[PDB]
Amino acid sequence: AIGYVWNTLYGWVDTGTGSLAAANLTARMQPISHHLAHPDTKRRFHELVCASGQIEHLTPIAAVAATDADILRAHSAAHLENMKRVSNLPTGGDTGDGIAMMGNGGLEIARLSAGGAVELTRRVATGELSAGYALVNPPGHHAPHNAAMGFCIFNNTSVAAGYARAVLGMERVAILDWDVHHGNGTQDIWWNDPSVLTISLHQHLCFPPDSGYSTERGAGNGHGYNINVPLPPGSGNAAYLHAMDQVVLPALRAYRPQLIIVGSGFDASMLDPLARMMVTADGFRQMARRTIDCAADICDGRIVFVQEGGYSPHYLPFCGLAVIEELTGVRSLPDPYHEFLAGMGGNTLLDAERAAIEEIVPLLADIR
Amino acid sequence: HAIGYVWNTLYGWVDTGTGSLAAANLTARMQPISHHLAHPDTKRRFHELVCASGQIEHLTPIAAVAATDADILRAHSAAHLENMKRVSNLPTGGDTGDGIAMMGNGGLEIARLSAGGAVELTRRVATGELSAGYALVNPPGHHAPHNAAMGFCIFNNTSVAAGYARAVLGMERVAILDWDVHHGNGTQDIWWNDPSVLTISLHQHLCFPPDSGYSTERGAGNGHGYNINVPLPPGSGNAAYLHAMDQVVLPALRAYRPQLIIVGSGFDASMLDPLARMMVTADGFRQMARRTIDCAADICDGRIVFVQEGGYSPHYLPFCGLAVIEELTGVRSLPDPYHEFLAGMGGNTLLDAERAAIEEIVPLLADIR
Amino acid sequence: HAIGYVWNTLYGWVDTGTGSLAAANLTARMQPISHHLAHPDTKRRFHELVCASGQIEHLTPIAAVAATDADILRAHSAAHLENMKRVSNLPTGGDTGDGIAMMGNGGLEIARLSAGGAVELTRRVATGELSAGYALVNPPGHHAPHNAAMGFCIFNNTSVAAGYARAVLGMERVAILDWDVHHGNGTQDIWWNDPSVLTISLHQHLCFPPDSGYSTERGAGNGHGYNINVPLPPGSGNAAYLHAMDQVVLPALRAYRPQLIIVGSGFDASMLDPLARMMVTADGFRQMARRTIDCAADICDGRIVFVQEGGYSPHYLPFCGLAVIEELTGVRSLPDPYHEFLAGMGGNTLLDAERAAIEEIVPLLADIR
Amino acid sequence: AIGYVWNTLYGWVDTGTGSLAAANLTARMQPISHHLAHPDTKRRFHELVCASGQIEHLTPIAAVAATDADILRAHSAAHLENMKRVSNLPTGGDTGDGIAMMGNGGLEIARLSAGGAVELTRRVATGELSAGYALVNPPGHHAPHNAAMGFCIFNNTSVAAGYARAVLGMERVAILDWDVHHGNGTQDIWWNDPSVLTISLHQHLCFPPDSGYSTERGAGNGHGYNINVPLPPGSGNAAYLHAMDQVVLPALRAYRPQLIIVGSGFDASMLDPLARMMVTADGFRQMARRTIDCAADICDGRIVFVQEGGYSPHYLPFCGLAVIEELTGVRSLPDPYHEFLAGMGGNTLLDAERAAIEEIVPLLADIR
Ligand SMILES: O=C(CCCCCCC(O)(O)C(F)(F)F)Nc1ccccc1
Ligand SMILES: O=C(CCCCCCC(O)(O)C(F)(F)F)Nc1ccccc1
Ligand SMILES: O=C(CCCCCCC(O)(O)C(F)(F)F)Nc1ccccc1
Ligand SMILES: O=C(CCCCCCC(O)(O)C(F)(F)F)Nc1ccccc1
Ligand SMILES: [K+]
Ligand SMILES: [K+]
Ligand SMILES: [K+]
Ligand SMILES: [K+]
Ligand SMILES: [K+]
Ligand SMILES: [K+]
Ligand SMILES: [K+]
Ligand SMILES: [K+]
Ligand SMILES: [Zn+2]
Ligand SMILES: [Zn+2]
Ligand SMILES: [Zn+2]
Ligand SMILES: [Zn+2]
Repeated sequence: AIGYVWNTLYGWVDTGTGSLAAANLTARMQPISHHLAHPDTKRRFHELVCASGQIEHLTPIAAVAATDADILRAHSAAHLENMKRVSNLPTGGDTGDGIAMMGNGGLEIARLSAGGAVELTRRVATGELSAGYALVNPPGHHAPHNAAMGFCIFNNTSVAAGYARAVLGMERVAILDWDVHHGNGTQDIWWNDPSVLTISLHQHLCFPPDSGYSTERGAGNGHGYNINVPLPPGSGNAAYLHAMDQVVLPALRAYRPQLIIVGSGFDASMLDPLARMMVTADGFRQMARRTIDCAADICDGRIVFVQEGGYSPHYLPFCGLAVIEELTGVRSLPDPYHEFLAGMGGNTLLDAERAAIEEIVPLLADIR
Repeated sequence: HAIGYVWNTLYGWVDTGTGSLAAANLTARMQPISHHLAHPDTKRRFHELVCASGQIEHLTPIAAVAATDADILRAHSAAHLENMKRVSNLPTGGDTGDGIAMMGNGGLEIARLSAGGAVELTRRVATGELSAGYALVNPPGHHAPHNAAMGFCIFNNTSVAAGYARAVLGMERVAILDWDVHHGNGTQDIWWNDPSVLTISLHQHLCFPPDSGYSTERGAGNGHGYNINVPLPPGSGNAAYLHAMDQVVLPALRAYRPQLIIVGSGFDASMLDPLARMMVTADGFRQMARRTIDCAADICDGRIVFVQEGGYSPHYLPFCGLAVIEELTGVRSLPDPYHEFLAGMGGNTLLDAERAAIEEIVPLLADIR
Repeated sequence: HAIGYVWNTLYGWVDTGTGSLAAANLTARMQPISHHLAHPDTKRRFHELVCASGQIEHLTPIAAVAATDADILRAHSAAHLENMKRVSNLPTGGDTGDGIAMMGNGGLEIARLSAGGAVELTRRVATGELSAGYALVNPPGHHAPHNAAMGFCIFNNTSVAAGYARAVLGMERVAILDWDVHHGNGTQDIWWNDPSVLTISLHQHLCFPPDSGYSTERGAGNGHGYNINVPLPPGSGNAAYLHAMDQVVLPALRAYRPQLIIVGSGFDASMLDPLARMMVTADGFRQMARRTIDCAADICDGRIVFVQEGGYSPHYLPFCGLAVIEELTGVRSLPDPYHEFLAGMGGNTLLDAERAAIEEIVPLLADIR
Repeated sequence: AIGYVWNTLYGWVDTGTGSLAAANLTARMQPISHHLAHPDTKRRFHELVCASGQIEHLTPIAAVAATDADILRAHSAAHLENMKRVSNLPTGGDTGDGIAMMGNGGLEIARLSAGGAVELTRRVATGELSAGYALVNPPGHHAPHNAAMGFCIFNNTSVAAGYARAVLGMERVAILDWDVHHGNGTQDIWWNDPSVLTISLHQHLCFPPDSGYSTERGAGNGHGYNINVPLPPGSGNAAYLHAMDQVVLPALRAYRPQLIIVGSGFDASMLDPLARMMVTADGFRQMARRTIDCAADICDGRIVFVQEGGYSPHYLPFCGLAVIEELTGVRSLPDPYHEFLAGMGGNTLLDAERAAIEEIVPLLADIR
């Protein structure tokens, strides 16, 4: 039984009238209808899940708002209180860093996003469901313990892992983040903690600018339980699948988590504006198949996918649908971009890609 | 014969936000939307049609020049100007006063260019360099009274232009004719006590503002008799508007003998506008413009300046505006492609209630000395 | 008490092209635009508000089932059905007949789901599984006559539903009440000779179609007297619409004693609609729905099915639709955030011309046997 | 004196309701407001030229519709007649290959696009202007002699080169195409002809799928007078500037054209969805500066830029503005994305990038 979370308000996140930062007349950044992170991209994924007929093979799960207690398992009280404050401003406002704003009442949506991840986690962990996909928005993985960053208000996968640890009593949880940007927030939250293995595959130095190096390995008892796999621009299906086979799956098998949470972004796709990677829907399909099969082998199938980034309203729906189909086992729609993208490359493992991945292999032995 | 035309790229860059009218609001469940009712694309589509139709070849482009503080202070209070500076300097922009309409960051630059476009065109018509013109400005003006912003308006563009004509050009009498479908309350307020600017507003009765635009609002002191409101009922169309022109507006202008006529030219009385219930077609606006231009020829050596006010149909407004431009250039080269569709809907018969609304104003003409 | 609700994702995927009303056309200088007047976002925003408001929790979701050829042929000719198959099979889609409205490629799938959503809801209300419901379908129906598509409509959804109630459920009398602001010419045509479906249309006089909807259009043969048009003047608001309900519509339904009432529920009579000139507010639609639901309770065991027709304000339509949903669920949990803004504009006084238009229809009630 | 062409109708090109191909319900490709190639991207470039104040330093040049005779210098009569036919269809239609459609009356815009390139070429070549930028749409470089392809109806730069050859009597013209996709159309048109040197820098096998190899060198008298520089995905400023210095500028100096036409796309930008390259506005600035200075040295400054592709409505305006500023010499606006993008990389010449460029150096000796 496969759970699926969508909430209407995920599609109502107010991203403003700028492109990335706000529109700014002095800088001559003209207003635009769709910010890069506009919610339509993820809503189109949801609408494809429905229109394709996948929804008939899924068990819809209503999001339940994350409580203050839920949020405080991942974040500081000061951060939570600041998000309450900003959300109460009549226009919304600056969430801290001056780039990403939050719209008025936006905390309601941020709680439903974290809460959708928690609710799905609860149902999968207790055995009500075998697995699922939480198509949440706003995203999570850049928000560290004490701040919002990178379009993220709360770290949804960390709120879910915190819940699995504290409420469900799991001793080991893994978060695998294949969003193309470094999961700095998740890395920060669990830095000193070996009970949550944090893995991030990402384009090297894409975002944030100063993080995601292979030398960032945790601290204290957590040393060895953070794994970064920075990959070069232009990496495609061959690099990603080699990273899965050489690093990710062996790390999960070594760690023996009781639950795998996937921070599932699709911004590594061939058509994404916010990175330079070459993954196709078939690549994401294979990544999901491998991870689901790994869960079947090591943690009784307990795997929860939670939406992170992705910025192609054209193509992201088909990348997401491929993952859904691997969960349901019903493979009923082709990728209509397949012919167009398959000739572009990414399907050969380049020497620089291989080398980037091999850098991480000696770190596997420190996962006890 | 030389017809001025003002468009500035930044008129198309006004940031109207992500709400419909007020801001988006999650608790109220007002979902964000790409195009606010007042989004600048409507007016930009008008500009683009002026160009694509070939009308631009018959126009003399006139660059907007930013309105100075001194220009603005002829229509507005120092406190209002300072408040607009303050709001424009806020990092996200903010509330211009009424709680509904926001102004984006640095937006004062565009407000100055909008008012300044009206001033520049007025200057160049009044000297005789140009015979007439159209200033396709944004943001609009006619709701902003002396001491505030209101109704999407930051500065009262036509009043800044009239103030310039009075103080800098020394004209003794100026008329502002406002056929935007909403009451020109701002213009009325600014010149309330002043007989040297005749203010006329045709509008849908109580459309916006809610408490405003009655025929009993006639000015005060020396200005008593030099404000004329013509409130019309919902559903009024070409017949009503042309009867109002013939019975009230043109006689008022002839009685007053302005040295310059400024037209607050909105197209929100159109048959397809969401923000009013009127039935005017492009041919109606054409006839309104022709009548007014011919009146200017008769009484003030042709000195007429059109200044864009409202209008909210991105589909149809361009053709209403193009009709007015064609009356200025005398080059009538494109049909209204909506003509057949709209002509059958009505508005072309003068209804008794429409006639009566207009006749209410006729006895006030005698007080225009 | 169980209230059915139909939404299908594909209702939001109807491809309305890149024109405003007709296609974009370069020679005519009709610039392309992102949102056609009839773009599906308007109705999708209604659905999203039903969900976000929490109304969805009080509704029983009912899946659309594609209308079969047999379902469609109860309302339409075989030639019409075959033509829609043909057009839907063209690689880009194409002209559905009138030259204005296009249908996108594969669009027949959505037309079948739209009609089928109405049928499914009708079936489940008529059995007593549900007490009532709202089918938020798209594309709309009421302009499509027996032999053609027209006015954005491919199949006449409410007539497909009525045909099902008559032929499959064996109901002897069905009523279709159409308060979309445009004349239900299609529905009128289909049931013209047939007294077993009472067809009532309230509409702005001659809004669309242009030659249609007069009070003299009363049916023919055995159907004479079982079509009722109530043309209303531009500018009519809540007072007119509620007077029409009380003087004409409700008495007609009580005289006829239908076994099921189907409401063609458009919201294009709203105060903010671009495609008509009426002044109805969400509170007006609320009162219209309440009256009709209470009438159904009195005369046909509550069997009432609402089926979405038109409406073109993405800003305001959601709140008009939500008011109707709240009358069905009895859960009144969200204000209309436009109430203050619109309440001052008028429409709340019954004008003499509005009263007279309605009184024209009262003598026709006696012919409903 | 710097010429600048914009025509309102360049912004009115009807790209439909699909993403790339048409919307298609059976494939579950949901309609969308903005096709990848929607004209707003280029219109935003024009509006920035105006709002930045660059327009005050430019001489606006009205487009003049390309005549049949103009078009026939680059294309077959059958192609021209087919475009007339498709343009006359009530909805427009299929321009030949089934992917890119042309809207009704669209031939008018295609003539104004080619004609804008011709008119600017005429004024620069005759000495009325020193240089200029024709911000045209639809684009040109994929249209070969006998067909439309890749959003291109007519090959604008080839129509302009044909005019320079036949009407102005220039013996040698060069077309340098730095659009990220291979200029297959331009390559095809001048394949057998040494009097037009055709150079294309591009992402290897991005589009079209089967072309742009270094082995495509022309034929007959034209052998040696087509130069392809395929570059790997992820190439940025360092690779592009190395290609300019090692291949492009030496090729131009060897050839001694009497006019340089630049097919100026910005789809190699860091934020483009339709390629995987890493060029920033400063990169395009340096490319333009180098090419303009080369023209000053070898052909009395006669250089004409003609817009090709580019698909970031956010960033393309700033890339285009950088080129305009190099033409006017007035450098009055910062790139507001500079900090955000500068940390992402592309500024180091990688071994695979260097090698790709060095593959072309031995071909320079065959340019006589
Ligand atoms: O703002 C940014 C880039 C933001 C990119 C966010 C990606 C978010 C995400 O997809 O991973 C996800 F979280 F949505 F998943 N950088 C700056 C800003 C200022 C100065 C330097 C760099
Ligand atoms: O906000 C509005 C409606 C605003 C309509 C502005 C029309 C502007 C204009 O076209 O005339 C022009 F100025 F642009 F020209 N009403 C309220 C708000 C609160 C309470 C009651 C009514
Ligand atoms: O095309 C139109 C107007 C179309 C308006 C359709 C309204 C559709 C609807 O809301 O009722 C509903 F069906 F969607 F519900 N008129 C012409 C065209 C040619 C000649 C004269 C008039
Ligand atoms: O349609 C495409 C990709 C089109 C990309 C066009 C780029 C155009 C351009 O920017 O260079 C410029 F010309 F605009 F400049 N490929 C297919 C389609 C079907 C099957 C395989 C591949
Ligand atoms: K850890
Ligand atoms: K990651
Ligand atoms: K006055
Ligand atoms: K007015
Ligand atoms: K009947
Ligand atoms: K009706
Ligand atoms: K050649
Ligand atoms: K190229
Ligand atoms: Zn990301
Ligand atoms: Zn107005
Ligand atoms: Zn309607
Ligand atoms: Zn390109």
